[PDB]
This record gives sequence, C-alpha cells and structure tokens, in this order.
Amino acid sequence: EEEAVRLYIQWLKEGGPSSGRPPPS
Repeated sequence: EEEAVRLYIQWLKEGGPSSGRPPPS
C-alpha cells in the first residue's frame, strides 16, 4: 500500500474528481 494511494483514496473520498482537484498520481 502507498501513501500516495492513501492520498488517492483520500482525494477520492474527500471528493476525488469532484473535490476540485486532480488525483494524487
């Protein structure tokens, strides 16, 4: 498991594409 994927899942769960930001990777 990554952190950057952790972040991903972060980004994602915090909104992902609809969080006003592009994903970690």
